[PDB]
Amino acid sequence: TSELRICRINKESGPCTGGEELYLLCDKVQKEDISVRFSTASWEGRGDFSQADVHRQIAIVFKTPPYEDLEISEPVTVNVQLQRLTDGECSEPLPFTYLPR
Amino acid sequence: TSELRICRINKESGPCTGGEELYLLCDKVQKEDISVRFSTASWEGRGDFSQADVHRQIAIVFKTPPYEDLEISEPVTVNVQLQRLTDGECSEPLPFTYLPR
Repeated sequence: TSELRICRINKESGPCTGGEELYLLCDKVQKEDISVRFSTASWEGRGDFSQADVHRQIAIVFKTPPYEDLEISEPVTVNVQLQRLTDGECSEPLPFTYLPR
Repeated sequence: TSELRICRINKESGPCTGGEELYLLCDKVQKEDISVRFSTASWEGRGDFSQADVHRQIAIVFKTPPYEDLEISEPVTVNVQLQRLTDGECSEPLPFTYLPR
């Protein structure tokens, strides 16, 4: 089906032990009629999650802005947050650290 | 504001050069009245993106299932896809590779 589409899995590697919590982004699905399946030609495994683990989210794709100082010899972790244009009200900050060249 | 909340940034590091495309997950926002802001006490930068870069998405949080063989000496990349319970129709596969212990 084309209706079901996974956009991505936050991580692409993990221990063969499993039990590792991850998240995947995808298109519309029904939390009551959906499941995740790991598999190979002769093996199949299922992701462990409930309906409460299926969240409606907004995703913003953007290119980072160059940092003020391009000659930094050490990492600089700055703030990143959403900000409304109209009233300029920001969200809580989330860290992102710029790396030297 | 508590209305605006970022759940996460796919990456937490990048070159100070900027221009690096990333994506961030967050709660409800208005694509016409929203913006991303990078900053420090005395500096501010803006994420580069348009309305077409704000997507409504579903995110599923789940724990990976242990792989069949826990004694693998080399990485095994298997398939991962959504599958409907009712009609068992799967989505295209996305790779995920199990790592040895």
